[PDB]
Amino acid sequence: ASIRDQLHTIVYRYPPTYVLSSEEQDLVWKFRFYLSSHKKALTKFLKCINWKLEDEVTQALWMLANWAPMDVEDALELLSPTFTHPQVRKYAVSRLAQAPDEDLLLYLLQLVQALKYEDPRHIVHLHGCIFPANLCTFLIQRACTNATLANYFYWYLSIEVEERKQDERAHDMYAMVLKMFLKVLENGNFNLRGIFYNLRKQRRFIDELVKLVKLVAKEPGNRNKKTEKFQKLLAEQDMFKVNFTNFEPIPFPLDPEIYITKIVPMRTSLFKSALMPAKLTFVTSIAHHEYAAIFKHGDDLRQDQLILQMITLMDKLLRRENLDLKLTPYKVLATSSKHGFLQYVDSCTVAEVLAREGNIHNFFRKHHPCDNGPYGISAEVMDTYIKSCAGYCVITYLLGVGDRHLDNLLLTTNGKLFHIDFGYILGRDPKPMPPPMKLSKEMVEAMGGISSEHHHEFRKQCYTAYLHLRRHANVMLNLFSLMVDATVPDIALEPDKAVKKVEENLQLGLTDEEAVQHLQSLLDVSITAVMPALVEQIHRFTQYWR
Amino acid sequence: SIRDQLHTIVYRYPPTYVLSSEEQDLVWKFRFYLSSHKKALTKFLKCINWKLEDEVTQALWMLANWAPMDVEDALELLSPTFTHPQVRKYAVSRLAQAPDEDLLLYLLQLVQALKYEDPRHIVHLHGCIFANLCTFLIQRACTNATLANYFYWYLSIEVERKQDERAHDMYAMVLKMFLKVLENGNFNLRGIFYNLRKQRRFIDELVKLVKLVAKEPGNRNKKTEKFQKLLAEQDMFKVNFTNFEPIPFPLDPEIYITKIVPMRTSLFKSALMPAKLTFVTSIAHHEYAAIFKHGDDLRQDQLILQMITLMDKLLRRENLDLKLTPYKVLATSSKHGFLQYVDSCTVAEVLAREGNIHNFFRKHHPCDNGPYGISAEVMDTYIKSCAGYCVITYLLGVGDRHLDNLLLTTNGKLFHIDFGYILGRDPKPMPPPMKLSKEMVEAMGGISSEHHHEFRKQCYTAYLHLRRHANVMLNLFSLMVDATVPDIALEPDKAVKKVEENLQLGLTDEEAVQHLQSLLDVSITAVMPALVEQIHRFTQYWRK
Ligand SMILES: COc1ccc2c(nc(NC(=O)c3cccnc3)[n+]3cc[nH]c23)c1OC
Ligand SMILES: COc1ccc2c(nc(NC(=O)c3cccnc3)[n+]3cc[nH]c23)c1OC
Repeated sequence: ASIRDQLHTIVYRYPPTYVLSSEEQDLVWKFRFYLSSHKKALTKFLKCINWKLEDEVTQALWMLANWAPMDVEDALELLSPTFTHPQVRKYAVSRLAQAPDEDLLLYLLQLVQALKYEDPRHIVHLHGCIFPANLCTFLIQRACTNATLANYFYWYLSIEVEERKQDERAHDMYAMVLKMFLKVLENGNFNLRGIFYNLRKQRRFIDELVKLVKLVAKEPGNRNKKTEKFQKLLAEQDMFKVNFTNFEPIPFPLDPEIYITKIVPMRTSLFKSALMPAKLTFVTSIAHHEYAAIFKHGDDLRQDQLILQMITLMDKLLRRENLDLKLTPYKVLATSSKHGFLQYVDSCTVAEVLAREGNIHNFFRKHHPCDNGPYGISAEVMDTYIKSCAGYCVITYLLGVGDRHLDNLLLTTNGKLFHIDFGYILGRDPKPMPPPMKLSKEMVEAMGGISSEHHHEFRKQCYTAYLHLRRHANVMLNLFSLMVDATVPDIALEPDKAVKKVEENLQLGLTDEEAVQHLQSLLDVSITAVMPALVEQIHRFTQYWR
Repeated sequence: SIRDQLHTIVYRYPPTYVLSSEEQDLVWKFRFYLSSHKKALTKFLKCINWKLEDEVTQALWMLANWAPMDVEDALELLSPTFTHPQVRKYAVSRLAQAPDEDLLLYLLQLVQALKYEDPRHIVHLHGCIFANLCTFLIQRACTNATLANYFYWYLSIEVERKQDERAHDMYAMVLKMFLKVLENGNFNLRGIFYNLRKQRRFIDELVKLVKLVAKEPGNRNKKTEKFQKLLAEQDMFKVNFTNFEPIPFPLDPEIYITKIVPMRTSLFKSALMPAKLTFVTSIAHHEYAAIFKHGDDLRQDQLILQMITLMDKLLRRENLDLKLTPYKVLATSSKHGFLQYVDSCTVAEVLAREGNIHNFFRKHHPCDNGPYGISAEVMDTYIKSCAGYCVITYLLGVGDRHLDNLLLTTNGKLFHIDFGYILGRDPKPMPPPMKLSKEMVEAMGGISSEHHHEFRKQCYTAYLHLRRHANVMLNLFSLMVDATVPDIALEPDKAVKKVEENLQLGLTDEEAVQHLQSLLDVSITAVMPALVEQIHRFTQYWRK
């Protein structure tokens, strides 16, 4: 029938972590031979066969070789811990190889995590080959071809390697992977050797930077005294193995593409933030262009990088759809945990804006005034602000960010708001009862209250964003499937529910009409609870029945 | 082409529109051709009379040829907007085709519509007694006996500003003529006429007696005992109340009445006090109970009941039996009427009597396996009745709801009793947009309940259906502009405009549903004490 396939389009193309396929498995088994439709299909057939019969393997493997080729994102799942079979894993690696480098970088964090799942004997056989395509040989081969990839690959492995349970099994494995990668570069040729020297430079440079930060932390003083001490140390030359006011050009670790040269001491500040991170500036190799970054000594950033990848990727997904909310997905890396960098975007924390200029409208109006509309605020600015908001409420909801407040959100003079400091993930909040959506009175007034052409514009935008994201779920879920054993604090409290929790937020059961209605619901409770008048109005309604 | 869809939007959607005034006369080129469908016609007419001498002759040829009319268009054409005598003739030829039952519903508005010109038609007929509109109403009035009844009483309230004086004059001509055509008739007319006389004589007699129960001061009990002896004592009024000749009940013509029963009459708790009397039906010593109220003009309430009745019919033709109860109401004159009475307890009553609503349903219809010890279908009739009434209340902007206002039957239907406040008007400062007792929602089993989800689902679909049949209601209300209902009178112009916002026709259906959900959410949390406490904690969050 058509009803026969109608049952199948639902299964071929709905969730990638459902067990649900039970009797259904056999239905696919037979139509499978006739219609190996698309890449989407292959992921589903694989799930049922391998483990139970020794012979099934032979028939399915032949199907896979002929099958319409899997998409890189669907391929990720195969590297998951659920699929053991050595033959299918090789296939996934072949899919990755076909993908362009830009795509490889997004996932790289996941792939590094993926190493655990891939079998130990593959890692040791290679070690034997060097010292006295399987995935891991592959990651190294590619890391070497392209300099930026080498940089990221190195920094991810390095966080893993530094110093119990399963931790010994994985630390030992990663330690080994890194040693092999460094030995391949030391040996390679000009280009490979060249990569090796630049890493050496990055590594040496940070240690000196870290040494310096540690001296600043010791000397006692309020922030201002501490920052003055910081300015002086950088400008002290030959106190340090690297001399800051000038050095030899180093590929910035945060961005390999840009070299640095010097740092400018006067331009460096420290943040109000309770862990006291520097801003730094550098000049860089071309026409003394500034760059700044932050550099943070007190926390581990691994969790923050994961979320930023999550935001970075989501923005890409919507931009492909031609939905562009002006989100800022700033670069994080951590170095070895407890330090890291972050890209700095010029912005102002919301609370700063409110203390310094009465309300948000005044602030845009100051930077971008246009008498006519909408608020004497240049039209675009308003629009970009509306869009940035929609983008974040939906993105925050899916990732269950919590512990948001005025210190945590910022504005820009263009308009965008963005978030920062995702210390609390997947519904952990220090307060007993978060609102489902995280908006502020200050922010809603920015839109003009409930009927604004503008507020209506915002809700509409969230709905379309939510719907678009629901569609691209498979990619996000597999990426989380791969962070099970991640060593992100928020994930570790219950790793099993890590992926289960994002699925619930995604609300994949419901129809589109239903999904919007459900989301619509969350915004409303949150906005009513935020607005002073809306609560007065509800008290009045309670009063009506007396 | 692509104009094919944009065409169908002006056919199926817009109900009364300025929209595209330059575009009014541009649909014209492709208009001669797609005259093929019925609804098109109503829109066709809105544009052509706007210019002087010439379109006129060509458009009727278009009109006479046009795919024929649904009755609803016709309501639009009787209205004060379309002035042309042919189109009004046309509208009447449409009415002619409608079955009597339909004329019954629209009948109330039709009496009103006659209020629009031409006066010349009525004075010509006056010169003619001593199918234009009035002539039509009369002639059909005589055709049907139940119909004739309603017509008469509707006119009689109206004859009982400086332009309330001019139409009143017109109304008297129309009533008197009707009565004159009745005397002159063949047997059956005179039979109806005679009946109308009997009815009046009787009403005036009950009125004087009723006047004599209020004239006496004292306790509520003293006035009811007085009421029993007044009806008991034969022949002090020329109509004898413990027995008289078979009369067709004025409120409901089909039932015949012999007498009242005095021991059965009781008097209600309200400050201005309504009586509940039993009557006997001419047939089978069956009884019919009703209420007779002495205080106010009931024209407002009857309008709402027409509306309820109308809405139920549409939904039932949709096979949503929402289990509405639309009891019959008639105003005899301003300050007296009859209301069908339906056995029921008022919610507040049900609550003193039983802790909560389930106990009540549980006592009358218990089943051990039925959801909350009740027959599954009793709970269902309840959910559905609730749903209907939240939607209907909403479109109609009924305010003043409280627990003496909402009655409940032993069977489960919920219904609203009293309609002093319409189209938003409410004594209280802020109405909730939807009216739900805490007690009503606990009766569902809380926001948690499955039944509660069925409740909500029912409201959206009810709402969606009624939206589809907007045209019918909007025309009916357009004819109620100069109505004499207190709440249209305050803002006559804006009155019709208010129902039209409730329908929210601007919105596509996903949007419409959404909007409605919103109203329900507000109103429900407001009532629940735990949902409020939760809004409280969220408020607490940003604060710090
Ligand atoms: C004026 O204050 C800030 C301006 C820009 C900032 C900004 N902070 C940023 N990052 C953070 O301070 C941060 C802390 C902890 C974990 N993740 C991020 N950050 C990342 C990209 N742009 C910015 C400012 O401090 C409130
Ligand atoms: C328990 O008290 C009542 C039970 C049934 C009643 C009922 N009252 C009804 N009508 C009225 O009381 C009424 C007053 C003013 C305007 N419209 C209706 N009414 C309309 C149809 N069924 C019923 C009861 O009194 C509170």
